[PDB]
Amino acid sequence: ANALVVKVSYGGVLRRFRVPVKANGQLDLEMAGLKEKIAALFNLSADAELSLTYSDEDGDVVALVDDNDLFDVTNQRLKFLKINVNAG
Amino acid sequence: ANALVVKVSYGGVLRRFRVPVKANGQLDLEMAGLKEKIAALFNLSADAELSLTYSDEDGDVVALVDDNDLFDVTNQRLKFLKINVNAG
Repeated sequence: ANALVVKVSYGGVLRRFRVPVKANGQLDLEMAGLKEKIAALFNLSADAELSLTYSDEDGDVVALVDDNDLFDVTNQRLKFLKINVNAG
Repeated sequence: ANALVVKVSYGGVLRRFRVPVKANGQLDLEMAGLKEKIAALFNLSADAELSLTYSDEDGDVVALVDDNDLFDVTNQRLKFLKINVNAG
């Protein structure tokens, strides 16, 4: 009955919020619902371009592009996800 | 007159349901009755390919392909069966 901890950080300020999962198994938001969620935390202009990059299990710097790779984060089995913002 | 606990897990969310046996000794469903049963739990597109892999007694990742290997799960004498989905 549990959520995934997501920690983001832009301009050297770490934040954290939680994302519920369905009974089904997929994460209960999408990129369109995520990009506007990050713009809430940082008082960012939402029209700006967002370059979101997580960390893999085995430490690469992967890119986030679609709701298909948001599916992969569940199967990746990571303890908490960490997402870097690059704007402008 | 008793059932086998099967636990499935796709997108990192565990589920569980039970499967009865006959008086005779075989499991009381088959793959076509199983594959469409898993698609009920996960709201999966049933037209997608399913690659179902159980765990052996001695811990291998065996493949499930047919109703001949579903027979073997009874004789395998496992405490509860665990079935991983790989789609796409």
